[PDB]
Amino acid sequence: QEKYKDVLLPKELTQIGDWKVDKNLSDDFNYTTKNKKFFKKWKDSYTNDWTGPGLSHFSSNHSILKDGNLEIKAERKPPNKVYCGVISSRKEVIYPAYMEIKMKISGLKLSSNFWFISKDQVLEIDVNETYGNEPDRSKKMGTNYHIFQRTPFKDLTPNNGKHYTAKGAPFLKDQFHRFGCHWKDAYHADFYLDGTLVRQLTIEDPRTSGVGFNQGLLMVIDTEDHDWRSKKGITPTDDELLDETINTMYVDWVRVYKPK
Ligand SMILES: [Ca+2]
Repeated sequence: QEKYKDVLLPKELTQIGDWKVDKNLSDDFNYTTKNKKFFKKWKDSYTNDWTGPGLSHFSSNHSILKDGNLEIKAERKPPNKVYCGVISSRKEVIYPAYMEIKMKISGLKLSSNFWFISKDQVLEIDVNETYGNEPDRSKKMGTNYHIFQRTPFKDLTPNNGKHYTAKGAPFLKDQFHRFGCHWKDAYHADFYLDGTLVRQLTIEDPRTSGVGFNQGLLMVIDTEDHDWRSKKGITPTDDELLDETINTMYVDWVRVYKPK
């Protein structure tokens, strides 16, 4: 069907210069299995041995290659936990870059995620987070950034979450959409939904050393049970996890472009 190279960049990016592919962080995921080429670019784990948030248990076995998609799976981990698929890049992205995934999010209460995090887990850009179950929120591209204090764990930049509907406000679970980030410099990023600009972000860094987003970030493609939800009693049921209609997040392609 579709290769990521044939899809035009947003006019806003082409107004700025020519762009080339970073092949190490781009994949059509058209492999029939997790082969040598898959493992050259990707690891079928999180960036470190964190097993994940809330009732999440990150699982190498919950990422599948099938029929031109990376499929991100979820299964009951008895008694009350959720095996969550996760892949992350071996190579880092630094500004300026355009990072975009084509995905059909799950229909589960888990978050369907395309994000970036520095090795030391300080710097986080959320290009997309969506809860697939939500009558309203399943329609919303969820964009955010976080600068974390690690030792006494604290978000130094909470409440930066902004939600955007696609044109016509469809349920995002019903079709492939593109979730894009133009990371321009240490303090600026533009977010794009289906190639259209939805957010002009300026980063506010309150750290002693306000250098902003100046580190290499690793790509993460995952699904997660978020603790604030499962603590409110919002978490997939057994029948939901088994419902082949809603239990899978599909990634047709991911791409990362650099100036030429
Ligand atoms: Ca594909």
